[PDB]
Amino acid sequence: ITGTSTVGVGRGVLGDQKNINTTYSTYYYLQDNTRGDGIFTYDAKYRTTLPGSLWADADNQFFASYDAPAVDAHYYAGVTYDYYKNVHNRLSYDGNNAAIRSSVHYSQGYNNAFWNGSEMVYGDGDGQTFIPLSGGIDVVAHELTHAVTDYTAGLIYQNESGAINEAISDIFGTLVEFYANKNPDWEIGEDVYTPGISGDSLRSMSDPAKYGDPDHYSKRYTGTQDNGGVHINSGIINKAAYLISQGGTHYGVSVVGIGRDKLGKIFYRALTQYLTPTSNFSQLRAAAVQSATDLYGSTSQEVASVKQAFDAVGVK
Ligand SMILES: [Ca+2]
Ligand SMILES: [Ca+2]
Ligand SMILES: [Ca+2]
Ligand SMILES: [Ca+2]
Ligand SMILES: [Zn+2]
Repeated sequence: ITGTSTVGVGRGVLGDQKNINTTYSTYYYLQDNTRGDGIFTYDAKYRTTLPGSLWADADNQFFASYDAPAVDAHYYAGVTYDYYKNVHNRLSYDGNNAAIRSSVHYSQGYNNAFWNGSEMVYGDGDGQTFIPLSGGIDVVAHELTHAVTDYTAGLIYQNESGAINEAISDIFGTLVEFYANKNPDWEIGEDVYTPGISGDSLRSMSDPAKYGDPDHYSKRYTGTQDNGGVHINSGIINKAAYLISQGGTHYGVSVVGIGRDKLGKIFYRALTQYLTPTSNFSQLRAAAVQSATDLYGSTSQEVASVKQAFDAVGVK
């Protein structure tokens, strides 16, 4: 929309109050002109026709419960944009400020959120398994990171390359949650998953086996479901990333942690300079080792901890 930039106020999915960048032109729209070529949030109105209509509001205050998922999709897309810009100098997902579009209220009782090749899509959940999925900052950042991966490595969405794809999104989703300091942890989707149960999540990076995923290459899923286990075998890489950052002893192999900032830098370089569409876990190890070598030198602790962490999860 052509109009005047302004700032509105609203409440997110979890009842927190936040300010959001909006655009005024008769109505107030969820259009943030301050980032790149814009952040645009649409209402799918409980259907599956996308994108639906650009969110319009009459008084620039977004406190209705119907508004909450849009507040958070809009706001958290902005925080994710800021993370990539400020920490990795990457301007939007294509590296040239492409506009970021999201649609909320997609379908009815839809327990998922996804990047569809051109935009983010968020279900409202069924109220028991999930609450509106844009309330999870890691969920939002996980899905927008698929857009980054599509424009850089192009990891295909199946088997080991698909599991790397998934793990990269869980890694950057987590790092965005730490960057915003929004009650951070190494779990995925705990803020919106099962509202009646405390302390669980969809996946854990510090201990993937807590929810049934493998934490070692010998335990990998080798069947055909979930596109060859893209959301299951990502646990092996997630555990490795957790060890690189936090350190630990896993199956008797001790890893000295190098922190989240170095983890983000090493995986960001591997993703954008050495991974290809069909990379497997073994190639990811080489990419991460070379990336750390590039950045810190071949005899550094950082390279040592990358190799130790892949050793600990059985990936050579
Ligand atoms: Ca209003
Ligand atoms: Ca958290
Ligand atoms: Ca989390
Ligand atoms: Ca829960
Ligand atoms: Zn994903």
